[PDB]
Amino acid sequence: EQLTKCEVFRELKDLKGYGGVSLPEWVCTTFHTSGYDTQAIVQNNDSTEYGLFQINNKIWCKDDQNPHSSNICNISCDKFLDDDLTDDIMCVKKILDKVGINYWLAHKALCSEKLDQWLC
Ligand SMILES: [La+3]
Repeated sequence: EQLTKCEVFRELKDLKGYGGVSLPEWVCTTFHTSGYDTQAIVQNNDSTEYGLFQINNKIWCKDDQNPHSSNICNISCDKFLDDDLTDDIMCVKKILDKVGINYWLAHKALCSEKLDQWLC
């Protein structure tokens, strides 16, 4: 499920300001993270990351690969592969509360400058 820049901008409104992250930062960060693909999956050895925000199955969500996940967002990872970003955003806030925006490696490098390019 491929979102446009403006759909992402609108669908992430409830993350505006959280941990000091601006909406243009969130649009920029999800672009570099998932290419606005809500069905995005990436694996690194025994780790899998799910959805627009690429939330991992070691700490944040449970799945069949890692049923012993810390599951801190108390959710099945497959809930991050649907079109509705409500529970994705609830989990992102818990990640921000516990680890911060640096969870998203793309953020510090690619999403500090010309943030005005990420407005709808
Ligand atoms: La969802």
